[PDB]
Amino acid sequence: RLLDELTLEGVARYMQSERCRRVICLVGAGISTSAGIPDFRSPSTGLYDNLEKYHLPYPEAIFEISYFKKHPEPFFALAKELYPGQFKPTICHYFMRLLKDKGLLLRCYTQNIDTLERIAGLEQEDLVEAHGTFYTSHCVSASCRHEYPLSWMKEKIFSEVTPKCEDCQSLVKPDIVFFGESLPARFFSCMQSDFLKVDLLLVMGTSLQVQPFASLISKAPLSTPRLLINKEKAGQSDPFLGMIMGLGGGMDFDSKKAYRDVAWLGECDQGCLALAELLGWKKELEDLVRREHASIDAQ
Ligand SMILES: Nc1ncnc2c1ncn2[C@@H]1O[C@H](COP(=O)(O)OP(=O)(O)OC[C@H]2O[C@H](O)[C@H](O)[C@@H]2O)[C@@H](O)[C@H]1O
Ligand SMILES: O=c1c(O)c(-c2ccc(O)c(O)c2)oc2cc(O)cc(O)c12
Ligand SMILES: [Zn+2]
Repeated sequence: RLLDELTLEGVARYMQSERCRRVICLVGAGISTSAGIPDFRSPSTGLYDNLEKYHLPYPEAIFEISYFKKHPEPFFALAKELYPGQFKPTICHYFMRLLKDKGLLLRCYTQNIDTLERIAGLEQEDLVEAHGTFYTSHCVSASCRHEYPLSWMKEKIFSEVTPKCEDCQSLVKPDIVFFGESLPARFFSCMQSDFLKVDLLLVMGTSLQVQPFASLISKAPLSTPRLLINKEKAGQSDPFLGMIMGLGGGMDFDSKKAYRDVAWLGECDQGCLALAELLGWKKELEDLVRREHASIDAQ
């Protein structure tokens, strides 16, 4: 067993050790709340509780490939409102940038498309955008698959014109991953390689409520420590009919057999602060936030 004790202090004791060379960051929507962007499943503030005006039979419809193909207007409506684009990466995003600078970051797997991992200074090679990107767009026909650049989507969304392939006249959507779609190839190729050599899973701002991304915690070695920094406990529950996770594929924080998994409950910003400090990196993180935020105001 690699953790001297199931607390934040014993994770930072582990990170200082020789034995901790390669960290995989698994992140979700809660790393981007403190920078102004609401998540999906939080009650009342979550996007899923704020789609009434589309009179959707249920909220996940707006990001489902079959609902989309029949009623594409709801989604295109949201996508403009989705992207004001005036958002700064949080403390939590820089912490991952620090991991990069410390030679500690094997990868960050993100469920977000708000692009703040990239604006925080992680590179395309440090990053798997698990759930796609707005950067490019494609025709939804499997035989055509025509690609259109950021501008071409941008210009049809604020036209208020439902985008349509020039070649086949089918719907064109941004390369965000909808329910029913494939995840990009980079996800599997990186996965099969990355999880063979991982020493710490750091899991931030996610409810682990979708597959395949919720599988990732089960892919690390049985002895790899797994720290959650989240408002609630995520990945830990009694089985039920319709659970998302595999049998015994989840976190064990609290049971008598618990050995390697730690939950820190609270703000993603403050945990990252409290780990940095333990690790003696407080000022270094604060200074890089202060600088990088000044640097954006000015550009
Ligand atoms: N500041 C905060 N600090 C810590 N945790 C936070 C904070 N704010 C929110 N949380 C927690 O952060 C978590 C947010 O969970 P969810 O909103 O489901 O986001 P996803 O990223 O998992 O959604 C995954 C996919 O589902 C979608 O369809 C798309 O396809 C997404 O890509 C909760 O447990 C919050 O308590
Ligand atoms: O909207 C849907 C939905 O909510 C559920 C579902 C999931 C878990 C549960 O516990 C439950 O009661 C329902 O399944 C679905 C299956 C589909 O093929 C299409 C859908 O649109 C839904
Ligand atoms: Zn086409």
